[PDB]
Amino acid sequence: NTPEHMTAVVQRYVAALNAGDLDGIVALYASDATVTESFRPPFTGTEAIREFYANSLKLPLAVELTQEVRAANGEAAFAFIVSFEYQGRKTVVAPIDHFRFNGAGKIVYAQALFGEKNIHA
Ligand SMILES: C[C@H](CCC(=O)O)[C@H]1CC[C@H]2[C@@H]3CC[C@@H]4C[C@H](O)CC[C@]4(C)[C@H]3C[C@H](O)[C@]12C
Ligand SMILES: C[C@H](CCC(=O)O)[C@H]1CC[C@H]2[C@@H]3CC[C@@H]4C[C@H](O)CC[C@]4(C)[C@H]3C[C@H](O)[C@]12C
Repeated sequence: NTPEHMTAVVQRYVAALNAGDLDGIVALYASDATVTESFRPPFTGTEAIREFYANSLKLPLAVELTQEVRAANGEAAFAFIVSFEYQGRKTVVAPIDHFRFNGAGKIVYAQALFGEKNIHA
């Protein structure tokens, strides 16, 4: 996994969330990938990951990187914002994500870390 590829994957992830391209998001993940979101138990496998992002995309998510991606030794991490409006109220969440890649270049472990203080009205 080159740093260029892992960085491009982060970009394609951010772009697929923006397009609502659920297939495009899921295609980045290994069939047995595990995703850990703050405040929930982890979920594993294509079906669960697709269901998480489908429910997430019920919101009009606008996403963008806020710093350069960090990529080395089969892993990447990135800082970003997700903005949405729901029932007329605007929220911006600022996580840090971490992706771990398998030899085939697919995400096999992903984490989103965010707290109360990173959820802004
Ligand atoms: C309960 C709070 C509002 C609390 C508050 O305003 O103080 C709101 C804020 C964001 C809302 C969620 C946004 C995404 C989803 C939209 C769906 O159409 C209904 C379920 C979800 C999961 C909503 C559930 C719930 O309606 C939430 C969590
Ligand atoms: C879909 C992104 C990105 C996930 C990732 O990169 O791993 C995540 C990051 C922050 C997430 C939000 C955090 C606060 C809320 C938690 C609720 O229980 C469900 C709706 C909300 C509004 C979440 C919706 C969605 O799950 C978000 C917007």
